[PDB]
Amino acid sequence: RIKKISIEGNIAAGKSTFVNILKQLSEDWEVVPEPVARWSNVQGGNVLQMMYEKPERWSFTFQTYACLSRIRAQLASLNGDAEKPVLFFERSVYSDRYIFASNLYESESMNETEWTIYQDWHDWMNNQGQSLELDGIIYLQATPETCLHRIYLRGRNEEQGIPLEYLEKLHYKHESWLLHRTLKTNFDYLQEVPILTLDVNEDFKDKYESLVEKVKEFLSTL
Amino acid sequence: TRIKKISIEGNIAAGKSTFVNILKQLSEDWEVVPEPVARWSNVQSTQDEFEELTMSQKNGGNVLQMMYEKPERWSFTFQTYACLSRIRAQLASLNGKLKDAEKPVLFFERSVYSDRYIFASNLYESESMNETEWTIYQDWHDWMNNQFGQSLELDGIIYLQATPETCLHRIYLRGRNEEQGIPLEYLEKLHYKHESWLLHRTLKTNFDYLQEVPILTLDVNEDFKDKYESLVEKVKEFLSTL
Ligand SMILES: Nc1ncnc2c1ncn2[C@@H]1O[C@H](COP(=O)(O)OP(=O)(O)O)[C@@H](O)[C@H]1O
Ligand SMILES: Nc1ncnc2c1ncn2[C@@H]1O[C@H](COP(=O)(O)OP(=O)(O)O)[C@@H](O)[C@H]1O
Ligand SMILES: Nc1ccn([C@@H]2CS[C@H](CO)O2)c(=O)n1
Ligand SMILES: Nc1ccn([C@@H]2CS[C@H](CO)O2)c(=O)n1
Repeated sequence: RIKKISIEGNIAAGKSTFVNILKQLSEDWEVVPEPVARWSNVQGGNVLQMMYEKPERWSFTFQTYACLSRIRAQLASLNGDAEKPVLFFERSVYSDRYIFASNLYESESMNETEWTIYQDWHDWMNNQGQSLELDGIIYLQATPETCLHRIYLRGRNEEQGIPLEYLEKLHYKHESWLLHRTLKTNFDYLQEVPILTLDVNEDFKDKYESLVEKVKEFLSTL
Repeated sequence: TRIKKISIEGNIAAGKSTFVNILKQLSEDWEVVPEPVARWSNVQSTQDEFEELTMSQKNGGNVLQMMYEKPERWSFTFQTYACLSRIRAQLASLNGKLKDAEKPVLFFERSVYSDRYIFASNLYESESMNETEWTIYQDWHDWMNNQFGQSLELDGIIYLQATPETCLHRIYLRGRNEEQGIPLEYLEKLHYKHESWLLHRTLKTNFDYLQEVPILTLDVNEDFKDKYESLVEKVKEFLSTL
């Protein structure tokens, strides 16, 4: 019943900022924030930090918890009577698996066993899920350079050592999935989901007017 | 459902598969969900529908071996997969077996409760899971049980009690490769966890109904022929009380 729109894009592209703006446009519109605070303080251990520090040890543990915490929050938001309700997800279980987890496996931060377990867990976990299927995707496109700068602006302690090259790899995965559309998932419906690509490289005064209305254009078509 | 759910609990090589797979012949209304141990020693995920036509399903990793070789590294990963693969197998069997049976009884080889309160809990207590790992695991376990509500709830538990020494001997008899280095001390710690949960019933769990769930305790230390009759009798009596 609720339209579910995922906001995708690289680390610090400006997804939280944008959706928190967008949501004031309508009482019918709510956000499900990416549960990053629950990753910083496991409840507490900093599993986010452990993964950045020791990715060969902690990537699988991190990735499983990330995805579980997202499903939990997204499902909780669907449960709690509006004209045209829209729920904006900050990222999705598909970016969890096909971007982040996948990149860790490609980097050898998860081994073949860990990647197999992750995929089997993800397959089953989402096959139960079901009510989380997306009606649309908004891709906020920023260059890895922009993302690096915004990382510094925001000042999340765990993120400060992130190298440009890591952001580059993440950028290429997003481009393969959402712009080139060469990234194959095993979720069949996903190949028919409309994607709205917004460029957010400029300082926010420069284009935010046009961006909000593009989202308005987009949502009325779903 | 109308299906009665009975868990069979007990230590490694106590004789649960053997007993229950012979017992289930006694009625066409009785079926078993085996423990997915083969899925743990050969880790595999689903093939794409076109890929499976031209590529074999290959032997994957052995997370069971990895856990035994290095518990402090692999325990969390193993326990998470163990529990997921169990829930998958049990749910599928609930929604598919014993359709139109008169008095259906599904016997589970162990339960999600033993996954958490025996095995995972033992690993945490042995410093094979750290606080972060143990917190994550418990949180995931809690959430999954909330989800299914009463689906997997047990009507009864059968506890097959065997000494750690007996279990150790039976491990050798069975000769599962990954179990061959298991020391008496590990079996003993597991034993004490079962006794607290099922016999003395002092072990507290996050699931209130468990404290009331009926438990049958069977001593399975004797050679199989020596007690089987008596055991079958006790199980039939127990089931008629549920
Ligand atoms: N368009 C923009 N122009 C200038 N700063 C931005 C812009 N979008 C986001 N920022 C700033 O960049 C940082 C990252 O934005 P945030 O929305 O937290 O990213 P994300 O949610 O994608 O990780 C924050 O400090 C934010 O205020
Ligand atoms: N009562 C018994 N007497 C002699 N052998 C037994 C008895 N119960 C089980 N066994 C043998 O012990 C080994 C372990 O039994 P199994 O049913 O596989 O244990 P579990 O399922 O509890 O791990 C097997 O080799 C099996 O044939
Ligand atoms: N499944 C996910 C989701 C997000 N991330 C990273 C680490 S936290 C940061 C939030 O943008 O993104 C991640 O590494 N894996
Ligand atoms: N959650 C579980 C379930 C079973 N085990 C062990 C390893 S496999 C063996 C089968 O009896 O038991 C375990 O270590 N953890």
